[PDB]
Amino acid sequence: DGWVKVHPTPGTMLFREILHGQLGYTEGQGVYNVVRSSEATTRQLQAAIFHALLNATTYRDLEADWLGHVAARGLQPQRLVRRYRNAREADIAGVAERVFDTWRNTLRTTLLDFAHGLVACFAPGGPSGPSSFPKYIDWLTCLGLVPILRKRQEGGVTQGLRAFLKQHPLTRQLATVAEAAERAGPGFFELALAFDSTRVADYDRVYIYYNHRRGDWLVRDPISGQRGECLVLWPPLWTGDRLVFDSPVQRLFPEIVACHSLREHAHVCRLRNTASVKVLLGRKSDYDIIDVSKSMDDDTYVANSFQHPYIPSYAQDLERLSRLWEHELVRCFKILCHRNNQGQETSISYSSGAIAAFVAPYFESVLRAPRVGAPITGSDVILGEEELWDAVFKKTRLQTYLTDIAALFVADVQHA
Amino acid sequence: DGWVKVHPTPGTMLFREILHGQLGYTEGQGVYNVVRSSEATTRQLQAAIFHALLNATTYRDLEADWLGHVAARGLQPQRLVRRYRNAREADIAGVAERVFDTWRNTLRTTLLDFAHGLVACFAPGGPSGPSSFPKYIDWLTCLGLVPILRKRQEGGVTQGLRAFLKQHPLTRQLATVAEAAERAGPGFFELALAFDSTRVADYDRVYIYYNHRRGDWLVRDPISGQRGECLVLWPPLWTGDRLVFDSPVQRLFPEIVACHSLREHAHVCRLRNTASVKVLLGRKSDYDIIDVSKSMDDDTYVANSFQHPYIPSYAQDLERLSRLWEHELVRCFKILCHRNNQGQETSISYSSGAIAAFVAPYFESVLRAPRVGAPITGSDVILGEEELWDAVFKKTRLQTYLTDIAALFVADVQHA
Repeated sequence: DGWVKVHPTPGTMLFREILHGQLGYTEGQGVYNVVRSSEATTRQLQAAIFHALLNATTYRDLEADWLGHVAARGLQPQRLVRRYRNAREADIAGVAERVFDTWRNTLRTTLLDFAHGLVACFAPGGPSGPSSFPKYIDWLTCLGLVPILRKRQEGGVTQGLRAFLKQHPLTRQLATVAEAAERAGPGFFELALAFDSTRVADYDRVYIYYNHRRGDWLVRDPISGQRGECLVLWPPLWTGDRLVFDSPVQRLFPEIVACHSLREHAHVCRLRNTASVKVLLGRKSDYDIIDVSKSMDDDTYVANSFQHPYIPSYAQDLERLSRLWEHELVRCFKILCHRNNQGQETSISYSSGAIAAFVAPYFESVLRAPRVGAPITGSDVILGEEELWDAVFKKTRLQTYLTDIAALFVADVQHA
Repeated sequence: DGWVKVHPTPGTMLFREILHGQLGYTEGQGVYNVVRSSEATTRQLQAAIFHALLNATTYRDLEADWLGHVAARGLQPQRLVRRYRNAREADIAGVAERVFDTWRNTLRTTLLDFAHGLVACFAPGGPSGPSSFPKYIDWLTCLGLVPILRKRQEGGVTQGLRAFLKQHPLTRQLATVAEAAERAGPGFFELALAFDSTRVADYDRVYIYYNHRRGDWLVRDPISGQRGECLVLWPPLWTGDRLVFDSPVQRLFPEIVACHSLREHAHVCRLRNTASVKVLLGRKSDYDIIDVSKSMDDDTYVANSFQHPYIPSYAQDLERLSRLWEHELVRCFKILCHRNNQGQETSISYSSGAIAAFVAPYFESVLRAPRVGAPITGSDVILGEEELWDAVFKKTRLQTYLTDIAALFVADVQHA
């Protein structure tokens, strides 16, 4: 009644089998390994966790902890000045600055350790299990559709967060850390539930239906009988008894088929020229391969015969396909290629817009995550975890408070 | 009832035999030797041990040890100033700074020696024996599955740790070293147990079963009858009476087979042209190789004959295959190639993302290790043991305490 099959047709399995390399392989197709990398999503998760944890800092409690540390050390400005009994301002100012610097560095490394501990719970479950990123990317590359299945339930990520947070000694050790953790807690649990709930379907099991007259999708899972919802990013085109997607493989499909047919024909022609000598026969009027035209003759004669051993060549077509594959995959997914002074492709990573165009829709619709803050740039992908934490730490709120307290302490260390 | 053989099929053994150069060898395939190196895991172990050992340092106890050293030397500020009896601040400050510098240098040397001694117990057992890394890498390269066998037991690593730790003179000599070792001890034992328990199955023994309907794995060891736990990073595809993996060898498989067949056909054609002259015979109407076609002639005649000694060429295919192998292995495993001003491939090592994508899951799942701290950078793989220890020593907790003590001593050496 207007419905039609979409995904499980063989003309769609052919696309995936092409993607696995069942129709030849090229150097250009090897760029696709970078496109599937889960580095961008892990960097985004690390940045989001760091922002959420460091945003809950407060000046009052951190100053209280600093005053408690000063009281523990017994190095108040009154006692220090009454002990030193000298007017050398530079020396005592440097002493106070170093005393503050030690505490600042220890607090920074403690916060780094806690942040890495928090990050460690999410990262492994991203690329594998429920809500897998490379599966999302290959869904996009093959069809442009991403079927998604949802169930509201708890599991590994939530249990991991509950086990990690509820007995970590740093919360008891530092009031500021515990306050920030309890303030930013609910967001972490909501993000964990978002990670757990969704699950992108598998390419060999799911069923997808399309009804042109209204333009809605019905996607079902035949094993469990579970109804899902279909996400569309680059909508297809319906031309009667057909349906043409606009995925990169669909655009690249005819060229590689033609090249494959050319290579097969060249192989067939190659196997023909094994024998060096050939013989031709015919009726009389009244290492070797022998041709017999004796039977078909009747009142005729062999007027003339020719030989021309053609062999098609296919190297130029393979070079063209390699370059075409590379250019298509670079321009479609916004891949930024780093280069040397003259050496080519020293490293490959996502561009600044590629993550905004691909990673952000993942977090926003595929996972339905609560928030991820301001997106990172295309240069923070290259940075390591420690470099990223240092980058976010300097520009965020906490550094301003830390530089604020030091100035006042250096000031009043000698005025009083 | 739906179960299918997966690994012991011949089409899987062919992949490993291809990996061992049974279908020809190329210069590009030689990059795979770097991919199997156990350098990254040893660097990660060294970094983890250094972080664990240095993070347990306590300011109070090392200050007490320094005060004990000062008491032993009899070089307290009171005695030193009362002996020198001069107002030359620069000389006395330099003397005190050198006195502290000798102690800090010898403490650094002692800590380095102890850290190397602790590291020496783990490193040999990594690449070989239980929990071998190159076997894991070639498991990933062949199929993408990593069957793993587990059994909780005590073994050589734990006995080595027990023999090394319980009678080391450094613990009795220094209170700081003993306290840090006692505090960090349980983690070392847990890591040793993690190293002992796991064992990656051998490629020529294990059995792997896959049931598409439900999608779970049953992996068994036929010799001991021990059931294992299967891991998957790059899930395969099921296309009816098949199973298509997405390992690099699977993607590269058709091309190398075509090249091998071309080379074999070229050899066969080459062996044919060894005779310079050829003779063709036929019935009369009413160093040499001679062809007899007179038997099949019957009321016929030889109308025409041809010769064309074809010899296929295969050098271009070999060069293309070498380049394809190299590019595939570079892009799939995220290999960073160092280069000269113009010279190519001065040295080859893991990139910053390669260790996070491959070394980190090994520790997380294959070993089930407790913790490894912050991951290292791809630039730290190049560094040696002493360089890595010095790198982790400067930015860790102990340096702040050591610099704090020096400034306070330099100040109080003359104000009192």
